[PDB]
Amino acid sequence: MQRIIVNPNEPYLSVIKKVVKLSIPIIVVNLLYTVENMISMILVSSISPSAVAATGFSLSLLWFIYSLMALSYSGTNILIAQFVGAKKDPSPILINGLFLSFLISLPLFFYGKDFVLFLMKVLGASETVRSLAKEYLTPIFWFIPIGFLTNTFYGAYNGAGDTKTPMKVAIIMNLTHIGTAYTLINGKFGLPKLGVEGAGWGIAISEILAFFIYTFLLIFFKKPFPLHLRLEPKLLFKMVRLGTPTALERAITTLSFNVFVGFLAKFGDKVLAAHQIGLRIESISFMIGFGVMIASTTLAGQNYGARNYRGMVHAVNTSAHFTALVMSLTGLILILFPHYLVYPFSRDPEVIEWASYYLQIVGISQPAMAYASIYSGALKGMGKTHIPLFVNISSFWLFRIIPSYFLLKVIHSPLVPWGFMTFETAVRALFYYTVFKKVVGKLL
Amino acid sequence: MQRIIVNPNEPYLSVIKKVVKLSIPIIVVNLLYTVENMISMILVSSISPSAVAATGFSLSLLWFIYSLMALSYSGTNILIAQFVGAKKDPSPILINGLFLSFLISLPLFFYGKDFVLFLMKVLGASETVRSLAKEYLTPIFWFIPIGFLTNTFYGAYNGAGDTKTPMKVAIIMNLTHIGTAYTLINGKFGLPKLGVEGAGWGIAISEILAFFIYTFLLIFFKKPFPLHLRLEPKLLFKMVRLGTPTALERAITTLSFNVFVGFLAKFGDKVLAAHQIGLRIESISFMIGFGVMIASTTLAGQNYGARNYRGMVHAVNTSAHFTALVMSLTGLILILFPHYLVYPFSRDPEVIEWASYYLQIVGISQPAMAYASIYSGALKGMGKTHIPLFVNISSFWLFRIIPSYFLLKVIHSPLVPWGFMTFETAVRALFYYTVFKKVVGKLL
Ligand SMILES: CCCCCCCC/C=C/CCCCCCCC(=O)OC[C@H](O)CO
Ligand SMILES: CCCCCCCC/C=C/CCCCCCCC(=O)OC[C@H](O)CO
Ligand SMILES: CCCCCCCC/C=C/CCCCCCCC(=O)OC[C@H](O)CO
Ligand SMILES: CCCCCCCC/C=C/CCCCCCCC(=O)OC[C@H](O)CO
Ligand SMILES: CCCCCCCC/C=C/CCCCCCCC(=O)OC[C@H](O)CO
Ligand SMILES: CCCCCCCC/C=C/CCCCCCCC(=O)OC[C@H](O)CO
Ligand SMILES: CCCCCCCC/C=C\CCCCCCCC(=O)OC[C@H](O)CO
Repeated sequence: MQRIIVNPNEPYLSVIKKVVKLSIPIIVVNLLYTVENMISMILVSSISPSAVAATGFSLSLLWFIYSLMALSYSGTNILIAQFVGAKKDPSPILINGLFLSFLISLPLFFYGKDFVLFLMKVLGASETVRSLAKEYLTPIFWFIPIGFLTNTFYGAYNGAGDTKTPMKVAIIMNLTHIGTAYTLINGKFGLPKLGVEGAGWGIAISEILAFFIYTFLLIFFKKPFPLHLRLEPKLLFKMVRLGTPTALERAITTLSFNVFVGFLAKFGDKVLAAHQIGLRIESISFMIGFGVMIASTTLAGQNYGARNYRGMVHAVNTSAHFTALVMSLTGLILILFPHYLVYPFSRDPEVIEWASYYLQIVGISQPAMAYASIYSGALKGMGKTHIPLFVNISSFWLFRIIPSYFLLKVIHSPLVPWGFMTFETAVRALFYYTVFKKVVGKLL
Repeated sequence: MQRIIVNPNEPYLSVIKKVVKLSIPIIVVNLLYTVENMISMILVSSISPSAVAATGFSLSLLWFIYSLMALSYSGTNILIAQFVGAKKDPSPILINGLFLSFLISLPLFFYGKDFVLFLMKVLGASETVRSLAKEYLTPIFWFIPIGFLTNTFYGAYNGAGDTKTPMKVAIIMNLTHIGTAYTLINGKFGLPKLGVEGAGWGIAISEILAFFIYTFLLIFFKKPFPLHLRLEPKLLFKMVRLGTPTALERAITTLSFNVFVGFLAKFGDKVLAAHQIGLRIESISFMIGFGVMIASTTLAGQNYGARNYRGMVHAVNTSAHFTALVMSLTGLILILFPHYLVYPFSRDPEVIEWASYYLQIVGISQPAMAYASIYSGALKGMGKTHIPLFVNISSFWLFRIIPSYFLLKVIHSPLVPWGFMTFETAVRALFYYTVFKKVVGKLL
């Protein structure tokens, strides 16, 4: 596999061309997932509001336990990028990462469903909503090892620098997901109506199809890399070392976010609904920085593996400036046109005003988020996965949650947590920039 | 601080003398914790069975969230042993480890109680039991940062090789704990009866006293090391890197153990009660291997930091064989006298029969546990904290839980999970030994 080297004095537009080629397929992958989940929500709402509640609770808890996938994703992803940059054969990384992903899926396969329903009992779901959720989750947990394996293929491609092939798989996966769920929920074309169980099968069947395509490309075209059947315990242990802080950051971020949202829950259903609407609107801004973050791990990792440290820094700094310009635009749009963006979601005047204030406050923070996304990705590509764990969790609690806790005792307004959200985002970018300079300085 | 160097050709009895001098105070600390927890349970039983239920649920969930303490414990503990061995000034490690322990406590201080009660509203409690638990947990969470700080003092001593000073603090702490709870529960002297809240204050006040003693020794006698007020972000990040896998191993082990105990819950209350009785009996044998594990981290870390790799290996191998001899004896007691050990716990004939069968099955496994305990502690002292995470969790699921899941479909007997428990303990010892040889082999 050929590397994506960035030369220390490469012109700006030639670096961006490489960044955009990597980043656009990941942004597409992410936006297909957003569109699919929106369509899947409408399909389930054709059943009953208890069905919507069951899948709503299910998806949030599934998102939590999916933190585990970051372990096998990150270890495989980082090491393949570094090996490609060092001109080493990455085939051992691919096979051990897939086996590791399969292994860590097994506790979720054997007892993840009970754990989810257990953690659903807690949130105050009726036993009817939990009984529907158990039907929805049954096919999902039957094939959760397939989900782990396809997520690790995704990481192998991305680290290898071929983000287009997972985008191709994602297009087919997402049509299969929507077509299956639509067919099995409504019982279309002389097929039995399965209810929420049909929405679950849509996830399982699309994952099985993704896995078959990945495996077909592996056996017959040698994937990103040829298949070699040999486990290497030293690589398994290195992948665990790399991926464990990433899995932990995702799990702890979700818990921290639950705490923070509770601050808005105390303002009533309308402030809470506006926060959610503002979040899903803000996440089209999110996916851009998230895709270039993926791309930053590939670029940083490959150039780090090549010991091309000056070119690695050049790639990261150029990427960061470019993504901060793009998100200056998306942020400007959030500040200027919030009533247009909110309009498709609700018509409650009072909800429109809160969500619009949310979008405006956070739109200021979009360029900072771009900086945090890219420096985080660059540190992961260097193998420093414990650094985004420390930066993200310490920033979240010290500059967002705890200041909100104390000032909300004096100022009873949702603008308080929302204002600290944008303050913390700016602080966290400065934090990442500071640590990145010191890390790169020792490297140079 | 002087190092506990082990020379490569040191006579066996001179190595054991060093091991026993380190290990005995830790074993005392652990057994004082066992005696206190028993006395505290009897004090609460003077209130009501719902009070016992509230503290039982509380203590089990507290043990889970205490997984976090391992992050700051392990980072401070390991780096101090290595710095002492390398004859470097460990004062920076002590101060940043305390600050880090304070920091990671803060999310529990602000929302841990709700999380616990959230996580209790599930195990099948009740709003009466949960309302008592909330009274018990209120003083505990008010001073949870003090608990984190005292646990990190404990680790600094242990790594420095002075295990006697925390044993002294533990004696005073445990008397304070029992005297306070007894006073406040029974309303002794001129104090009002506070109910289960009085047991919570017993924890808080004794932790406060332990912290004051530690802090007094720091300021006036220079603790294990003098106080230097300067945070070092580079040390904080290394401590996070070291401690994160240990915290995650503890959290995941607890969850895995919950899955495994559920296999025995399906056999009824009497098979379940016998398993618990067998566990608390096995745990006086546990504390021996656990204390020598702490000592192994100190000995391995200091000799690793001294680059005295042959002496490090010699210390670990001598420690392992000696501890396996000691636990061969404790295991022989479990196999030979189970009805005597069970007698003080229950008089139900079927419970005595199951618990006795548990002790016999388990007694075989005691020398294997000693080997796993010591190799694990040695790998932690070398900074390889991700290895016990990988070895423990993979062994637990692949050789205990999953084989039990399948054979329980054919053989409906508690001997099945209990027999795989001893089988898995033996495999995990061989696993650790294999990994330890390859790690030290490269070192030599
Ligand atoms: C992973 C740590 C973050 C934890 C939470 C971050 C909150 C904001 C998330 C933005 C990502 C895109 C939003 C998608 C959120 C998916 C989780 C979820 O709520 O479940 C699906 C939901 O029901 C259907 O919108
Ligand atoms: C594999 C499909 C079955 C899973 C069901 C949908 C999963 C949502 C998308 C996950 C990867 C895409 C996110 C971009 C890759 C980031 C690294 C990763 O894959 O981790 C997953 C994430 O942390 C989890 O919370
Ligand atoms: C589980 C919760 C996660 C832990 C939350 C507690 C947070 C405490 C703060 C830590 C600061 C660490 C960030 C500082 C990073 C410094 C990295 C660095 O400077 O390294 C440069 C080096 O020269 C190149 O190799
Ligand atoms: C001194 C009071 C400290 C605050 C209250 C603690 C109570 C639990 C006892 C810990 C003794 C330490 C024995 C183990 C030595 C390692 C320290 C540790 O990490 O404890 C975390 C453990 O894994 C949890 O799940
Ligand atoms: C959630 C985590 C659960 C994981 C579930 C599957 C894990 C399977 C892997 C086992 C590898 C253990 C083998 C360790 C290999 C030895 C490491 C080594 O050789 O180290 C040499 C050198 O000293 C550098 O540290
Ligand atoms: C198979 C080879 C080793 C695999 C490596 C493991 C990967 C790490 C898994 C971590 C989460 C464990 C999830 C276990 C399922 C939920 C745990 C649980 O206990 O849920 C029940 C609840 O406690 C009722 O009280
Ligand atoms: C503050 C200083 C910054 C350093 C911070 C490092 C400590 C982070 C480590 C673990 C936090 C785990 C999160 C614990 C918070 C409780 C989570 C919770 O209560 O969530 C409720 C539940 O989600 C409702 O549905």
